[PDB]
Amino acid sequence: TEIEHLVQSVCKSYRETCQLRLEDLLRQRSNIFSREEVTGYQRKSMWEMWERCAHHLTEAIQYVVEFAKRLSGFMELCQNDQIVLLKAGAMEVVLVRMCRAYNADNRTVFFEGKYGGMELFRALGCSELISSIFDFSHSLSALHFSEDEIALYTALVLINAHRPGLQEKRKVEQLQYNLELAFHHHLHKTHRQSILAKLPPKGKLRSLCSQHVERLQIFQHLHPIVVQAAFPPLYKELFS
Ligand SMILES: O=C(O)c1ccc(-c2nn(C(=O)c3c(Cl)cccc3C(F)(F)F)c3ccccc23)cc1
Ligand SMILES: CC(C)CCC[C@](C)(O)[C@H]1CC[C@H]2[C@@H]3CC=C4C[C@@H](O)CC[C@]4(C)[C@H]3CC[C@@]21C
Repeated sequence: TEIEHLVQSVCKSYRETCQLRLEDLLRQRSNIFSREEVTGYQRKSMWEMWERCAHHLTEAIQYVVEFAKRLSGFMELCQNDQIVLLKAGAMEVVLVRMCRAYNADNRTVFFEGKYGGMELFRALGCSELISSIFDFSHSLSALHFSEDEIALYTALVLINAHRPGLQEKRKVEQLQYNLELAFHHHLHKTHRQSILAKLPPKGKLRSLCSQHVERLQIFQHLHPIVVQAAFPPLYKELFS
């Protein structure tokens, strides 16, 4: 029963920190940016679009930081390992969470109140990277992740004892094994083990995420935003 409590605890932590409600996102799908509104975004300076997207991305990260802080055992890890896992994993989770806000039928994402395609972001001059991010969401879309599946999967994205730099590797392994059992137990209970063979290769998410964060650090270097840090040790690593 300790595992069934873990399943419930992870799904609750996700429910409290998912940022956008799935029902709102599904019902808002017919609300799509017009030709004119899309041109309004394309005409904004790179630096204004950077400011908008940087702040949306930091805020999304902060919801993932909160999600992690409510996973059982995460806070009992030493602070160095908290940073290690979140630095490597929190943006991976944001990229996974994107698929809920992404409509595969027209290849649009929910952005500032409406759905728009990737050409909304033309002014940023990162079409290849942004296209990669949209492609990743598109492939995740085919799984039709339930809310509980995405809760358990993104927990496992964070709690990964293979991250370089961990000090108490055994403690992370214990949490990881419990979450893996929780995930696999729940998939069996719901007759959804078929998604296992369809999850993305682990190297794919890490590769895409490194390219994403790389571009973000280049913008941040040219045009630094600042936010009130949720997790200052983690913040002061990437922004300072
Ligand atoms: O509130 C905080 O404590 C906090 C808030 C955000 C992060 C965090 N930002 N980030 C970025 O890539 C980022 C973003 Cl999203 C926007 C602008 C600039 C950046 C950059 F400078 F780091 F490149 C991350 C990547 C991976 C993991 C955690 C984070 C960390 C901590
Ligand atoms: C600086 C550039 C790399 C900007 C990247 C452009 C993207 C890929 O075009 C970004 C811009 C804003 C991002 C979104 C900001 C916030 C959210 C809410 C979160 O719950 C899911 C991800 C989601 C929906 C993000 C998905 C990726 C987006 C939609």
